[PDB]
Amino acid sequence: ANLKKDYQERIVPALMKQFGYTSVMQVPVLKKIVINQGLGMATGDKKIIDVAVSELTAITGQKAVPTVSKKDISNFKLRKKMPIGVMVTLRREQMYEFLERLVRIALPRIRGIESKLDGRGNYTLGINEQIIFPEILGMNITFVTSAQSDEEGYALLKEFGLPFKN
RNA sequence: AGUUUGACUGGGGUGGUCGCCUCCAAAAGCGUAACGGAGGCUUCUAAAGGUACCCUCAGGCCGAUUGAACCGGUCGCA
Ligand SMILES: [Mg+2]
Ligand SMILES: [Mg+2]
Ligand SMILES: [Mg+2]
Ligand SMILES: [Mg+2]
Repeated sequence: ANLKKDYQERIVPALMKQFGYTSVMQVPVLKKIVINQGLGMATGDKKIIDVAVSELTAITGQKAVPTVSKKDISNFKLRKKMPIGVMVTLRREQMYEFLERLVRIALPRIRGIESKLDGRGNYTLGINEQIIFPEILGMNITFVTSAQSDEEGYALLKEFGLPFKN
């Protein structure tokens, strides 16, 4: 509930002013922050799948699950049964507290960030180091917004404090 | 010493075949031949059985660390 007040009390009263909606339901609202990482190396050494679960739980605070394969590709020794991914889907306040742990301490501990979305307004971040966080083989981060285009998504994105670029 | 030592077959022998399943030949009911054209079987599951409740693939595109694998979105009667 750190950026929650900053969004409803403060950030919302400015988005309607600029884009000029006739209501308050047209303004973008990120609804979840999905985190994921690929463990193709575990196809031959699967002891590093449990360790990923333990690490992917200390960061967000909520338990994660393995992701099972879905294809039959020999070039990755892949048959449709192996656990090769770990995902966590933060939502509501759980992503709100997590977001503040990242904009202030994660980007600061980097050794800023690209500006390119999928086109529907969902910025996704792949950081190649897991020790960028406090609790800690990178991991994907995706903020699924309620926006329509990149224009609406960007305004929600920069208001939070994402370092972005230019 | 008494006997046995298959049949089909564009002559016989050599080769191939011999029971069962699916398609075409088959002429819009059923059936229907060729040493006509194609493939399979001689199993499997203690759940891959029963029921209640629930769910939806393949592929392409855009985004994204190691990346046709993982995640987000969306076009998708399959
Ligand atoms: Mg006699
Ligand atoms: Mg004869
Ligand atoms: Mg008929
Ligand atoms: Mg007839």
